[PDB]
Amino acid sequence: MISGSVRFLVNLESLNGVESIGNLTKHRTAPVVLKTSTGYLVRYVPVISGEALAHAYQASLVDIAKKEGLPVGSLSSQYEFIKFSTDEALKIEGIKEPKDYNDARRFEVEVMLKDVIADVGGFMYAGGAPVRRTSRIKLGYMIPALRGDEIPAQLEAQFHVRFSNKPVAIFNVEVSSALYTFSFELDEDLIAVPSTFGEKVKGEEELERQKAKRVKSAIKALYSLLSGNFGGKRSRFLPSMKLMSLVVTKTDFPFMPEPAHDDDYIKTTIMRLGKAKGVLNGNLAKAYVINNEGIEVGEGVTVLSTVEDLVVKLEEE
Amino acid sequence: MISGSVRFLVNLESLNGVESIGNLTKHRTAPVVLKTSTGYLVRYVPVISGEALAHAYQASLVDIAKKEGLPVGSLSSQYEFIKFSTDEALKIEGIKEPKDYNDARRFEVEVMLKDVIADVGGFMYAGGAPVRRTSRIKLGYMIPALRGDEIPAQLEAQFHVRFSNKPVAIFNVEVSSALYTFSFELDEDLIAVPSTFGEKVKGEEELERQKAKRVKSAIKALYSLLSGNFGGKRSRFLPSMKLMSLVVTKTDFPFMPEPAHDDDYIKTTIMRLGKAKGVLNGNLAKAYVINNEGIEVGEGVTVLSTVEDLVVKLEEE
Amino acid sequence: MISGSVRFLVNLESLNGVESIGNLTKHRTAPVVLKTSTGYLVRYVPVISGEALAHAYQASLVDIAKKEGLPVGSLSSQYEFIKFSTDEALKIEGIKEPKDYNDARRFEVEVMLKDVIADVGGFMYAGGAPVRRTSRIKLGYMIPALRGDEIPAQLEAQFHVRFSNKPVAIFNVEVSSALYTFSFELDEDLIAVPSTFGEKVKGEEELERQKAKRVKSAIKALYSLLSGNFGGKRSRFLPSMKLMSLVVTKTDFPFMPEPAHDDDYIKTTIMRLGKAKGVLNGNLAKAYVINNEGIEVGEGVTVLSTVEDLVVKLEEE
RNA sequence: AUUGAAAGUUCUGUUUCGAAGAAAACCCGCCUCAGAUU
DNA sequence: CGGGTTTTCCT
Repeated sequence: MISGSVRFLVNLESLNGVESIGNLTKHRTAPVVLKTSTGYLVRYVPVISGEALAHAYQASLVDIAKKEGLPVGSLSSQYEFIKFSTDEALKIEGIKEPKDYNDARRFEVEVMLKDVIADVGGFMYAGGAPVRRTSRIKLGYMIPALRGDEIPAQLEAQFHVRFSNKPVAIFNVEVSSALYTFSFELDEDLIAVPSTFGEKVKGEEELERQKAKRVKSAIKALYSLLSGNFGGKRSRFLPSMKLMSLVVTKTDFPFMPEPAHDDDYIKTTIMRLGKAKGVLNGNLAKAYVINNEGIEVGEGVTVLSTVEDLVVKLEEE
Repeated sequence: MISGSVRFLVNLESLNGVESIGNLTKHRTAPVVLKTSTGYLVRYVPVISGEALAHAYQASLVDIAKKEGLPVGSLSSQYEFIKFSTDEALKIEGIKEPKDYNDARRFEVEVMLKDVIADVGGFMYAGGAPVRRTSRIKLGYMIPALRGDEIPAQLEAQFHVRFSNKPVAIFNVEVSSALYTFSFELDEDLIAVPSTFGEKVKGEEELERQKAKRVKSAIKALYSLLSGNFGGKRSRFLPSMKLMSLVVTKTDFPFMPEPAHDDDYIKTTIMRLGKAKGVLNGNLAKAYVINNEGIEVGEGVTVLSTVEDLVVKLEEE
Repeated sequence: MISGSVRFLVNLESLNGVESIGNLTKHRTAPVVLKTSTGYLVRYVPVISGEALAHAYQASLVDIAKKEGLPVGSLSSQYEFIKFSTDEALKIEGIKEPKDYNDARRFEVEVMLKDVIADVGGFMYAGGAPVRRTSRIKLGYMIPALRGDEIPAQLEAQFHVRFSNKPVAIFNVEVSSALYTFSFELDEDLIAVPSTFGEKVKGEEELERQKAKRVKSAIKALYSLLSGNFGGKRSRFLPSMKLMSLVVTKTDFPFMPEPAHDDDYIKTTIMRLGKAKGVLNGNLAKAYVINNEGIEVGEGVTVLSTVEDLVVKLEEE
């Protein structure tokens, strides 16, 4: 598994939208529970959903897969991740629906040999014999850091006009500025492995041949998420992003680093990693840290400089 | 016995679901009675059921048991905890049904020598001669703390879309933020001990040999629950969790610590533990405390740092 | 005598159940008559029966009696309180049935020297010469407080599923939250004393020797009820309990404190206790109060902190 | 002080044991607060 | 302006 926590600083941003009222376009907001010296309070803060990040990741994965020669589905070749949900998609791609429970494994292998996206990002088919496949990359909402007593975020509305020589043309757009945080998880030990229980079916040899390439592509795809190629309204509201802190852990057992809420979340996660490897009888535990804000790190930890170095190191091992 | 009270802080969460209405996925809610300065009131608040936690605990126990060589049932090798309820499971596993009341102990031992899950988590078989085994781990609903006059919890709905080039695609998801509390109990003095009354039956020597490993594995399995690996919808709604306060008590007599609703529940439970050991003629009483919010603790109390240290200490003693 | 009134606050609870309909398990409910400013009304409210409390008390008594060396019956050693009702129990234990009326005292003493449970909780034998022994501890149904115009209680239904890989598994459970109240009475002056009139029978000397230990054990057994170890479905629906108010009175004459329905029920019972001792020519009247909700108490009343102190004080006197 | 006067249908018992609403999905594609003044 | 929840279980 590869687990990570990342902290970003974003200014003058509008990357996720919600239903509009009047001539105003609104930014997504959510309630958060925060702890101050006086107790616990409830606040409303701008957020960014995780499905936009999932879409960006899967689009980059499609690009890399088509570049490197891996198979890509017909519908997903165009950036429409309906996958194989409805029967219309099955008809377009040309895959017979499963007949019974015993036939499920064949259908899963057939779908899994045509589109890498269905293999990595999971899918669901509903019918007489529904077939499920959980995603191999897990994301979450992007929240500003709940540090201290004051939330380091702000939201406002802005005024815009459309010029016309014959007036008979005014709209408002919400803009936010915050210090976002988020964490991610990716289990590369289950890529290119069937999930439905059953007997062996012809075609798994090709999967075993392509396993290494699929894992390499899946690990490569994370560069988009770690770089900042996500969100909408990028044509006229291009944001100003800057990485601040990053922790990545590679292990052989389940593990979850601390959220990027406290100023000291790198020392704690490394100590916890050592103790967890000791207690769970693991055999591999490595840590990589990127720091640009000069906070406490610890001892005996590899320190990197950019994200390309981290991607290369993750690929090599 | 091992009895514990734990306090968590969760933000932007959807971990337990219930039946859906329209295009809206709903979060579990329950009524709670709360005391304010003006009297008593009834409120509707999001909660998380205990059966999700039980499933997470049993899945982790399956993983550890397979890793350490302890026997695991065939159906329970797959993460499907029907245990030995119906006749189909008995036919699959290959165990003869009990004949009379006198044969109940043999059936319990045979079931108990094949699946550790049936041993630790209890089971039921209904028929001509019913057989019961109560669970050795007990859990409860996860509730936000009912401190003060305002409940520190909030629930809202969010708007999501599925993109398509040929419109002919909209759903809503309920998201919560709360300060959750829950308590648990695990009696390790009865693990690998038959429950049905009767005579001695061949095969108990193997259970006596495996008792130590079974107890060790059961104690290890709590790390998943104390870490935060439970609940659904984790692929796109990965939650942000953080521990705040934990009290764990090891005794030789029945005891129940205070619920984590009042800010002073560590001092009270320690005083009660001392007096209860005095009054019930016990011979062992230990307490461990993890504090990360700076609330009153007391004197002469072991203070830990993480949960791995607690797990190691519980294993060693 | 020892007479008490106790107020509890329970949330997300399912402790007593009744017949099931379909896939729904129901909670016991009863009608109550309540007085409001508009007159008198009838309502349906969840309750907890008294026999569950009696079972919990007797189980704790069995545990303590076995620990302290007092005799315990063969059938009651396993938690099955058939006592000595039917002839099969007599045959299993090995006690001859009474012959005539004059032999009743012999049978009562013989049964009373073998099981402390029969002595404290009473018993009944039906036959040619019926034998009765009234219980020495008296309990009642657990009702929520009937204060004001609104009953502080709520009941709802919850949805649960069982997972399976081959659909062919859905149930509902009723869950309640309320402010319960209950009162109890225990006359320790009749413990280890035969009740059937007759002549002296050999074996009463042993009862006189064991009277002190039997009284001590009977008083100690109240800790379970005052702590909260009762009810079913504790494996997955562990409740969140918290004491709020308790009044316990020790007297030499019959007396009954006020029910815990009004906010002022501690001052009233103390005034009534003083006047009743004045009028009935008593010689002992002590009161103990546990207060955690800041209601009116009075003057010249012993104030405790926990329940263990109360149990110790009851034992010492 | 009345077809009245005298009468406990009373004692003893858990509705218990076990079971993830779970898997898949961008609200997004275009728009100037602009012209005149010590 | 187009688009507004899909199955498989109900002791």
